[PDB]
Amino acid sequence: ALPDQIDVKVKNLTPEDTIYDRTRQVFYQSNLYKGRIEVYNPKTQSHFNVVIDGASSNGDGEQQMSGLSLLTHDNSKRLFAVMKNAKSFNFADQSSHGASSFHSFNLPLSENSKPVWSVNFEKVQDEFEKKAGKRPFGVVQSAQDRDGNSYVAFALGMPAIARVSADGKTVSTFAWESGNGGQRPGYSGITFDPHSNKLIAFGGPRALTAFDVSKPYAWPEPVKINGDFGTLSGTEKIVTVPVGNESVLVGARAPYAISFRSWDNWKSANIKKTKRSELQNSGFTAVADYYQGSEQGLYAVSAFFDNGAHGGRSDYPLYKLDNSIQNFHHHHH
Ligand SMILES: [Cl-]
Repeated sequence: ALPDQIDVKVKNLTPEDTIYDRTRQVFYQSNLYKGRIEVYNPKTQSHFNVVIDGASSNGDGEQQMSGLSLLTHDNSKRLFAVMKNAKSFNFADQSSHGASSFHSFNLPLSENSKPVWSVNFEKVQDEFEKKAGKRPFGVVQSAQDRDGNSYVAFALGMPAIARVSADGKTVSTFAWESGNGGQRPGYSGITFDPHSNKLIAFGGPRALTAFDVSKPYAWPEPVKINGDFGTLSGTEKIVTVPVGNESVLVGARAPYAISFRSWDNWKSANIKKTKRSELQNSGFTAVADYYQGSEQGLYAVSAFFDNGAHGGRSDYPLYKLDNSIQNFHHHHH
């Protein structure tokens, strides 16, 4: 059976994001403060890191590792790394003009891996502000379409999504909308659904917002929730879980993992929830999948932000979530 927890024993990791590579049997995990990717083998417990020249640090760098994503679920050829500015979410010393960046890597990763390409968001931030009136900042997650284009969510300032071409040459303003106030008015997550061929952003102005990927820009498409999502406060990252021939999206809103399933290509979605008490105050930001052979489960990713950069924590548990959230019934029958 799958374990109730996977205890990652890496000191001062702060895994703001974590994703599993089923093919390679490793997790790719943020190291927030050091601005690097940590690669953890849960079977052997071995780990190593991938540093990014000019961005990684000893814990006090300007840029920090947030989101990680795979090109495809299986046999992924590439991994994408979002780096936010260290001051974006420092609400006592906040900036909307810091350096931030995005990197494409070939898989498999090794200690000496370097990006295929890298971009930064300064110019696109200026363009968003010029056209919409507010400067977005706080890059938190990206999603890749079938052709390898990336769509990067901004959580702060205003709701905004930057597109980065598959070849890294063009960073563009893809989508945006007005915010409705608050410290975190933008999208807290984004994921891609290969079945509908849509992006779905989590949080901000509403629970879920869909976008088509076929054109240079996209209008936000509000998703009607067939149920009661609840508060928008505290939403984090959202992921796509393949369940048979379908997609179930799973978002974090501590202490809940909240899942979604659509039968109409994201015009609407049904909703399920689960929670665990450990996730009340663990820095729960994301859900990861995990496999041992053909056995699959979902695990909560907890950053433990209360540690800071050097607080000494050396246990980063990933906690198993109830499978109820990945079992939808459209309807008795
Ligand atoms: Cl940022």
